[PDB]
Amino acid sequence: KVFGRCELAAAMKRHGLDNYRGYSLGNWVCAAKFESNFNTQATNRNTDGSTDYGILQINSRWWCNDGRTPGSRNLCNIPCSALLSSDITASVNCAKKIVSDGNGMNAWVAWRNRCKGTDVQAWIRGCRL
Ligand SMILES: [Cl-]
Repeated sequence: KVFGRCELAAAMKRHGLDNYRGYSLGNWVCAAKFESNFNTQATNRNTDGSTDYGILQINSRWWCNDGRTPGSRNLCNIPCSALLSSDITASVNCAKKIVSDGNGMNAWVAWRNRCKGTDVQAWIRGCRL
């Protein structure tokens, strides 16, 4: 599924991401935009042979099992294919574990390079939330 900006903001707000560990909704929408272009079906292969999955590009090296990342952890205890669903529940619940692991949203390279220190509330402007 390819989300609209406000559609995704509303879905993330309903799943409890607005101000989760102090990150306003704008931060999550901005990260999703640059990670996946709001496409739940986004996959990208890393140099290490790991693969990034879904709207928040969650990595198979640490977070999910794709059956092809040797020696990897499955710290969200899900198949990576669960992260490609039109329902963002699995992506959001895993993201909550990631952002809680000590480095906050710095875990998302596109958030650090394209969202951090910007006016992120611009991403939820005009939305009915
Ligand atoms: Cl933090």
